[PDB]
Amino acid sequence: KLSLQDVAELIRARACQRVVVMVGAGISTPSGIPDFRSPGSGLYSNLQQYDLPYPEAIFELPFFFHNPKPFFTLAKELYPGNYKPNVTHYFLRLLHDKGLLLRLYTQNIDGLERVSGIPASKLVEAHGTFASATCTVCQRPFPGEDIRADVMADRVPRCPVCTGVVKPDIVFFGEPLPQRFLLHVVDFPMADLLLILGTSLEVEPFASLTEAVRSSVPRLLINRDLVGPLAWHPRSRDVAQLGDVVHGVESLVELLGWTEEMRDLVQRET
Ligand SMILES: NC(=O)c1ccc[n+]([C@@H]2O[C@H](COP(=O)([O-])OP(=O)(O)OC[C@H]3O[C@@H](n4cnc5c(N)ncnc54)[C@H](O)[C@@H]3O)[C@@H](O)[C@H]2O)c1
Ligand SMILES: NC(=O)[C@H]1CCCc2c1[nH]c1ccc(Cl)cc21
Ligand SMILES: [Cl-]
Ligand code: NA
Ligand SMILES: [Zn+2]
Repeated sequence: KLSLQDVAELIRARACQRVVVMVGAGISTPSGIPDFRSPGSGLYSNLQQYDLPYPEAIFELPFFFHNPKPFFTLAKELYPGNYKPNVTHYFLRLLHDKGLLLRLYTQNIDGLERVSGIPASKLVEAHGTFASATCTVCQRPFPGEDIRADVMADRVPRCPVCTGVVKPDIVFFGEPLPQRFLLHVVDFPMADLLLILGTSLEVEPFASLTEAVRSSVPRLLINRDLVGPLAWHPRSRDVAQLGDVVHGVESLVELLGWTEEMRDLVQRET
């Protein structure tokens, strides 16, 4: 059984030099963006105002074509620009500064990973981004910023060529995975450490990427709960730090001896 302390030692020793990271919506709850499924505050449990057939419909395409307003209203509330990265993001940014980060796979659309200053080449935005948009009819692409004013003004963005609804390049249920997701085949066999933070590991194939690392590779889960292959297909070098993601990240940072470097980092960036 490995401990959090053993992981920290591996990193300090550079026995782990190619960290791959998987994150989800739990890493952004501390920044004021709800996750999908936590009781009370989870997105799926507060969508009454939108009078949907069921909660998941607000991120499905066929509902979107029937009525795009509910999604765009929610998207106004979620639109990037003023939310800030938290310590979870800055710790990942610190892995990259210290040359330890192979790749950061994210399910979030909030953009906070980039905002924390991790360069785009190290990121795989597995569920897309607000940075670009696409006409849902004629497939003409647009910079995402060209729909921001419409969104902020409660209007449905329309294509100036064809008048079709223009949608940010967020991956809706059952839409195609983006092309950068295809990097998983190259990254996962090279990982020598896997960190998973703030995700329920419910969606496939994303969740399965946890099994795609070599079985000798330690998998460290920082999350409220024990989830996915860490719960159902455990391996002998798995470590779980359960509880608040920020407290978990801080504990790790302390064992690593990075407390003052983080403080200094979070100061400069903020
Ligand atoms: N393209 C897609 O697959 C698509 C499209 C639309 C929606 N979704 C949604 O994506 C979801 C999967 O996303 P996810 O894993 O990013 O989010 P989630 O909300 O399913 O999981 C969040 C995890 O973080 C934990 N958590 C939340 N805040 C935390 C905190 N402060 N500290 C510690 N733990 C915390 C929760 O317990 C949970 O395990 C699916 O359930 C689906 O509804 C996916
Ligand atoms: N923090 C996030 O970015 C999360 C939580 C806010 C809504 C959201 C997130 N991920 C998503 C993936 C796809 C779609 Cl359609 C929406 C989301
Ligand atoms: Cl599983
Ligand atoms: Na799986
Ligand atoms: Zn068009």
